[PDB]
Amino acid sequence: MLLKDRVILITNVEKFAGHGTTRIALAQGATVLAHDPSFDTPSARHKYESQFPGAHALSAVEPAAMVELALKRHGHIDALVNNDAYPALKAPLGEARIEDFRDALEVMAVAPFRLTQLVAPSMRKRKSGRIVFVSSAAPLRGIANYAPYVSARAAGNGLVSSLAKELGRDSITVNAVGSNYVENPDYFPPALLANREAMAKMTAQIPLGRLGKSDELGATICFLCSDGAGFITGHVLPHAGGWA
Amino acid sequence: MLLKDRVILITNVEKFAGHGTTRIALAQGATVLAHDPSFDTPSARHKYESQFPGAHALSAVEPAAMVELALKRHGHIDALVNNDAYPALKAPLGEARIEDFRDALEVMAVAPFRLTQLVAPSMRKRKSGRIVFVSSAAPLRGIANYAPYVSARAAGNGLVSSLAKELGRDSITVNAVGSNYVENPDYFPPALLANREAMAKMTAQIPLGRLGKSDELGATICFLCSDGAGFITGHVLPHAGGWA
Amino acid sequence: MLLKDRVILITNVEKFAGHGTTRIALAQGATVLAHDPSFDTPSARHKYESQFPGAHALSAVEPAAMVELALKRHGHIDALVNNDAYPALKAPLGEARIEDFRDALEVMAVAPFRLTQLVAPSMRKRKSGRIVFVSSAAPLRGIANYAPYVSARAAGNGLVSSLAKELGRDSITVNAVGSNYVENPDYFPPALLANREAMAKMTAQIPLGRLGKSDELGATICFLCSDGAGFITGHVLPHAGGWA
Amino acid sequence: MLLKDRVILITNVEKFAGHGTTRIALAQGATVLAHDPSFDTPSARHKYESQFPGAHALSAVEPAAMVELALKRHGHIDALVNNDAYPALKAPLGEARIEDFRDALEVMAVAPFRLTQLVAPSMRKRKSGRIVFVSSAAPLRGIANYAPYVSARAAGNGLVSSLAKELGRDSITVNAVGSNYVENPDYFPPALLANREAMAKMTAQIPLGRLGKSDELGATICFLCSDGAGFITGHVLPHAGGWA
Repeated sequence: MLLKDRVILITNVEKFAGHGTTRIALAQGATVLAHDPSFDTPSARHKYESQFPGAHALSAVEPAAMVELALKRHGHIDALVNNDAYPALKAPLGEARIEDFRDALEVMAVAPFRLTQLVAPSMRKRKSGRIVFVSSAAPLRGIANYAPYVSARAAGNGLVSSLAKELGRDSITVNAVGSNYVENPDYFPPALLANREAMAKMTAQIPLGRLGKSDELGATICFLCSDGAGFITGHVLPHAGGWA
Repeated sequence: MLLKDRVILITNVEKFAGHGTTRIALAQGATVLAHDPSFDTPSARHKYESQFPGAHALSAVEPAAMVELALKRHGHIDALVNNDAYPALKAPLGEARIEDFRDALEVMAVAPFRLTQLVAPSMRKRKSGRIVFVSSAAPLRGIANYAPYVSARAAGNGLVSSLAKELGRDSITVNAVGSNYVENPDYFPPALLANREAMAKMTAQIPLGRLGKSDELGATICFLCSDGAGFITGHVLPHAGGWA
Repeated sequence: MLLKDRVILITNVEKFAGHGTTRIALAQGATVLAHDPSFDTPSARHKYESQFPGAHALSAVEPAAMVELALKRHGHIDALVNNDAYPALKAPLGEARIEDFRDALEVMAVAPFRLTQLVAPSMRKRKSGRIVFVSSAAPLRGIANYAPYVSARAAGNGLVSSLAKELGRDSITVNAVGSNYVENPDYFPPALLANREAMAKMTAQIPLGRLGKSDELGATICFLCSDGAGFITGHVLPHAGGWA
Repeated sequence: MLLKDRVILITNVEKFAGHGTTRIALAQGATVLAHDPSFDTPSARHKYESQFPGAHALSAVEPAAMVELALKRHGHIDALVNNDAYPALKAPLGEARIEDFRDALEVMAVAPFRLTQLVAPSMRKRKSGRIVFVSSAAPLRGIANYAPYVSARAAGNGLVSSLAKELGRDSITVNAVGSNYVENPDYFPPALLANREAMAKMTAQIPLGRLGKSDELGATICFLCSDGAGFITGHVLPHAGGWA
């Protein structure tokens, strides 16, 4: 049980890496606490909890209230998984909307920074913790016509080494996983997986020649939450089949 | 004359790398057009122009009007130097203000993206151009207690490879210079240079053992504007004495 | 059991990351096969096997014979851990010996390439495998007066993305772990750990403020050997407490 | 004249970036001294000198003698351009010859290190200098079936930040230019340029959609030799049309 007795809070669990991460963390023995904007609704909480028995859906959805509630459940949080996702909008220079660029930055850089400000103080008092940004490999290569999206992922990735330095003396590590080409609801959803021509083009440009599994991304994030990853910090770990 | 007959537009010329860049571009034969928020004022225009004879201070200060005016002067712009600077505020997690994080992103990522959207179309029609972001090396190492600043510089740097891809078929290059420890009014001003103890600590952590000259940063930016740098694109060039 | 039923071959097991890796791999359920130049001697084999019950010390020490023997034991190898270490000799330009530079390259780049050439064909036929170079973070920052050492580690790291591409279609991943400041017999041995002044200087320059454990390096390597790391390839994972 | 009164020594001038660099350095006012293995022959010296009037072909071909002679010509060397090239042999794991891997490392890492050991002491005494490795972008992406070549270029690149640190206090900078897809006799020769199908495949994978000019590589190297690049050190500058 690699995460035996670790309390992991995963944000926006209905998006991006939430399910993979919940699934693996539970299989590795974690206590999982999950936030989602939908979790003010009992039926959404019930559906998550019935799919992932042992995971707890938090009924507070706003940041400060959600953290206070997460902390009340067991008294502490061992790892924060900041699972943040805004749509990658096709946005050539000539059509890109500045308001969408600001919204991408809000979701992918300002919001996870806020959550870190809320959770970090409890970790410091413990002298232990893990903060994992679930992010994108895209800034490592760049993507024509998606520069606002890539730039906002870069802003996210660009918190990591500074926060690592700032929290490292309290033994808390800070890392990101730079995902790409992983089956997920935000970027590689089922409709895309069923487009044979899209898939042929995509997999021809990945060294492993396939898309990644949400369980692979989950296992990566889980590994960075574990005790065994305690000497890794400040890092953005590419998880894109060799594409970066 | 490495920039003989090149029209270079430098933004926010009273900040950061503006003066170094003006000075070297003129010495290398360029026609320099300069924007600054102060340039709605005749005396500010007159002071710039008297310090840098041959440089033209543009009297429009808002982006769209400033670009239209810059373009009217000679009919074209060969290089855009996006010279963007917001204060690096000491901002530990516990004190950082979210509104300052948003403002940093506005100044250092959204504003230069906007300016690029305004200038790029004229270059495309020419099939030639240069876009240089004047940015920071800080994201290459990270800085404790300045993560909002570093993250916003990372967002800036994170436009570069995506825009390079998007504009490369029209032969326009897109690069950034990742400055640090360069004498300049924003980050390394005279007051700091006169603090002997600050300077001893700073230069002990730079491999070249000294701060950089605004003429060195200017010469770097000028080089990326030149014809000889036409096969360099998508790159963030560290200019920090070996610190990154 | 994250490595349940995986056959892991670890080279030069008496050096560098061998013991940490053996220890964690066994705790995670692996079958461990170990090479060492000392293992032509029965007593050395007996000492390893008594310290790590369930690990098998191979009695062939030369590459081709050692691989043929490793493969005979169970019929296959799921992961190769190329655990390679040559001394980091203090070698300023003026004193560096060219023959030592060649020897460093032999040990840290040519030898692991050879071992990969020997093991890879068996993996290809299976369409599964893992190759992990145990390497150094030093090339990510550079070190004055040790450039031959750093350069040879860079050569090692510089196999990874090319081999990843070459073997990725057969689903085999290729990665490196860029260690530094990890308690180990080659670079951070007990004598160094007992030098209070050395330790104070070292830990002042690591963000986590401490040296890493051989179990942390072992757990990292084990993670890259696991099924859960199947979408990570071509990567050099820094494992140096934030130092890179 | 950006390199007015600078003495530049370019090695192996008949290969790779030699001609581009000679041509631009002379146009920018440099005094060029050139080494080549062919320059023990008067007619080869005469042919270089007649093609590049003002450049001096050195008649000593072995390292120590060649340096002593270069230094005698004017008393000093302001910049060393280590222009090193060994063939990129197609070498899948199953066919790669270990002796060719060693030879690649000899030519691309050990030889330029040797030349640096020979030239550096004269610079230190002056407190000024420039060392530029002419290298490859290939390690920044990796190339299937060429891993020995890529690895040896990585070893080369892997000298740069360590030597930069070691020589930076004497104000000497050390950088590399990571070329790829530049017309040159070693890697992109005329025969390749005339293969329409090869060229279509190559340029489809470069963001600028074309090969680079030997004058562009030369201008890059010249820029790093100049006074204006005095705050750049420890860097590997990609020069590959956006490919890295």
